[PDB]
Amino acid sequence: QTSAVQQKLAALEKSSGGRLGVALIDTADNTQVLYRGDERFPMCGTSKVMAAAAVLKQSETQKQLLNQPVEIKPADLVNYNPIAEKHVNGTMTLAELSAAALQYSDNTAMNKLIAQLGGPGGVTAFARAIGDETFRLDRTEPTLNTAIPGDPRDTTTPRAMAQTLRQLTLGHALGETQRAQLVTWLKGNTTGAASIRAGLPTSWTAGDKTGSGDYGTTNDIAVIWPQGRAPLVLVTYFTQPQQNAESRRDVLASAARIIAEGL
Ligand SMILES: CO/N=C(\C(=O)N[C@@H]1C(=O)N2C(C(=O)O)=C(COC(C)=O)CS[C@H]12)c1csc(N)n1
Ligand SMILES: CO/N=C(\C(=O)N[C@@H]1C(=O)N2C(C(=O)O)=C(COC(C)=O)CS[C@H]12)c1csc(N)n1
Repeated sequence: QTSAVQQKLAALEKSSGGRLGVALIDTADNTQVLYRGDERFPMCGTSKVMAAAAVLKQSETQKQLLNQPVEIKPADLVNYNPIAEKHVNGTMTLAELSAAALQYSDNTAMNKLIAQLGGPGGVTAFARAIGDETFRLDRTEPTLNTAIPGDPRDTTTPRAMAQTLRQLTLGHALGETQRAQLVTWLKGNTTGAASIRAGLPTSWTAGDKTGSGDYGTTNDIAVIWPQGRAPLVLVTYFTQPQQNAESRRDVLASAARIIAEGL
């Protein structure tokens, strides 16, 4: 079948010139709205949530892990290091690296999270451990953001990512203290105002993690607390056919607005 919201998302996609994937979970009744919900999309920076969560999980059995210093060398710097660049020849704790990766989308910080987990496969193993059989991280930063059409590397589906984000932020995939830390980090994101959040009623609160890459790949995943109602989880992925396509955060905002209006 095809619902009204699904029809509106289809119209948005057609006018956009790209491919749109959406997954909503409304925890008020556990109902879902999917659009290309089982198609694979490049995650880009949205994968940073899985890496941070995996390190939080490790910290459950090490009350001091988040305070562990990690050396940042000049050679470690990649293509987007707004926080790490200030700490070259110094150190950052895993908590600092998690906050930098999530709230500033720092790619060098993400690489340190991946390294702590033993490589991209370590992040994938954590995803499997919490019931996500779809997610796959294959590369480090920044090549995990190449976003080449058809490439299965570093992809997931909207359905899978929404279910996992729910488990992490609203469920029991993490311990209570760790879940609160993850939510606090997401709510403090600095990069998300033009994406999902731009399509929501002003009064609503949210935590999100953006992603972007080649092929005008423009992503966002969010946990939303609408004013006076049970939280939602929303994933919006978008990618385009030309390598040099422009970013389209307005498409994500439009998708979120359609979703919000349809509740
Ligand atoms: C080889 O890697 N290529 C990247 C890339 O590093 N994407 C990563 C990603 O996701 N990040 C986000 C992100 O979270 O969206 C921002 C956020 O940007 C700002 C200013 O907030 C900065 S770029 C980084 C890329 C990005 S766009 C494009 N053509 N390529
Ligand atoms: C000359 O371009 N250099 C880029 C680059 O491709 N940036 C692109 C661009 O502008 N985009 C926008 C944008 O148009 O605003 C956003 C905004 O947020 C999202 C989600 O797209 C994310 S980055 C992407 C780059 C990537 S990493 C690095 N150090 N430089």
